[PDB]
Amino acid sequence: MKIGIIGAMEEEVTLLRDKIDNRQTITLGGCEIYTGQLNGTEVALLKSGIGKVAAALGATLLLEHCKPDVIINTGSAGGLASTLKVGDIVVSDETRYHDADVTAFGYEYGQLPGCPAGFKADDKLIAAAESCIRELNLNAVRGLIVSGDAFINGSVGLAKIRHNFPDAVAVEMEATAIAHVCHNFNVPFVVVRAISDVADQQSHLSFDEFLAVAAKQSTLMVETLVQKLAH
Amino acid sequence: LVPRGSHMKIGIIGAMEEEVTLLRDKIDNRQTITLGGCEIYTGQLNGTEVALLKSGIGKVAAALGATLLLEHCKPDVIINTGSAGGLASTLKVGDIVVSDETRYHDADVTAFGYEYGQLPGCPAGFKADDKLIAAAESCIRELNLNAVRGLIVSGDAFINGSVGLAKIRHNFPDAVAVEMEATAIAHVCHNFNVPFVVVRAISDVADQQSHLSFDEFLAVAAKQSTLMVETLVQKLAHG
Ligand SMILES: Nc1ncnc2c(CN3C[C@H](CSCCOCCO)[C@@H](O)C3)c[nH]c12
Ligand SMILES: Nc1ncnc2c(CN3C[C@H](CSCCOCCO)[C@@H](O)C3)c[nH]c12
Repeated sequence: MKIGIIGAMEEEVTLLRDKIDNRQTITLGGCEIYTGQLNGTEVALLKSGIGKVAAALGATLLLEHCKPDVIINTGSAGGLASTLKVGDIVVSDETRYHDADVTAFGYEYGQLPGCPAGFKADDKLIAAAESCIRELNLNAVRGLIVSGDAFINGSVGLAKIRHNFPDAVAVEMEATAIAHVCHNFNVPFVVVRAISDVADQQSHLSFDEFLAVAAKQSTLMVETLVQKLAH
Repeated sequence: LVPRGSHMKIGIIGAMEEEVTLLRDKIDNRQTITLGGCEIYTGQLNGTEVALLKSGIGKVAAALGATLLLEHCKPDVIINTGSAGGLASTLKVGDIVVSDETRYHDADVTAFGYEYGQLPGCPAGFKADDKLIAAAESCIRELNLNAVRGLIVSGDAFINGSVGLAKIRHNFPDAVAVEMEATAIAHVCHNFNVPFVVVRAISDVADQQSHLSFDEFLAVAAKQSTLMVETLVQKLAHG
């Protein structure tokens, strides 16, 4: 069993990286991949950099070089669901691009030609993540997570998402891209992220203040999930 | 340009069947591999080793495709071919556009001070390789085609007039064309330090008629971009 884990930023992967035993590092395509064992379980941890293309590049490299059985996307997120506070957990049941528009040719809003309109997360990974949430006593919401190449900061950017995707529970910049690569390679995928801000006009300030907390809570989740999936 | 292996190997990327089909047909001793939803066709085009990839549409599809092409085929350079929406007023359907630079028109991390279109960790724009631009300009002249060289912008939207077009023109007044893949491939190429250029042809002018124009003139754009790419591959490999 080899678990793939992808995060965008140094702050989002640094805690997991430290826990890796027999840590070997691969540097390529502007990405770093840390391989070794996390509490006995073989893992490959990718630091991808930010945005859709960075994530797609990273995911493709991870899949080709390390051949993980599943991928977990971790990190921060902007919370959309009203019951989410900073530090709470979001789990994807589905991912969609909020910034894709080929509606001129009759595709669904968010849907790219040749792709499904959304990417369903793996049911077994979701069930496992829910068990982790219960074990860790955390507040969490499971639902649609939407991705774009924008940091959402209130105003019209936020309103447009809430309008087009009223059931979206969180927004970020990589998950859907990773879900797309995984789809094309038939690899099970789940997003397990923690809230750093609520994507409003103070989101940049909240992000700066609470990125560390979001990394700590998503790390707790991911460490627990790795262990549950090994068994 | 110095070949990495024995001889020069040219990577070519197109999104759509219509954009790659003419080039594919010209490849000698062609072999096909399928992976990650992408098809790669390898062989010789007029004696020059090429690897042609059909990526599918949009930023992620192109990024995944470009990564696979680099990893599996190790090309010395990449040319992105296909159609585009023309923004410069002098462009007509069939005309050529060459990138001197690419930017994302839909990337916005301005809340943290980044330039509009710039993603953190990237330059605000990706400059295309000078040698590839110069060879493309030489081909344009020899074939006596009308062409514009400039900023090409990419995003995950098909531009069709109204506010979508107005926003691009406002944010990128120097942009000469718009499409959905080129900047993604440039970004991948940047990270791997591989020379890149866009050589596309105009299918529409991204206005309220662009869906109708695109459908009628996709074939013409494929034809002219193919003509350019074929000519460029020859120029790159043989002086
Ligand atoms: N409000 C928000 N909008 C979009 N994405 C996010 C996120 C998730 N990610 C965090 C990060 C925000 S952009 C980085 C800003 O820091 C620049 C220093 O590198 C991207 O990888 C997306 C948290 N809040 C968000
Ligand atoms: N007006 C435009 N906006 C964005 N991109 C393009 C392009 C470039 N490509 C053409 C293609 C259009 S989206 C697929 C539409 O399929 C309709 C089937 O004929 C994308 O790969 C981008 C030409 N005109 C454009």
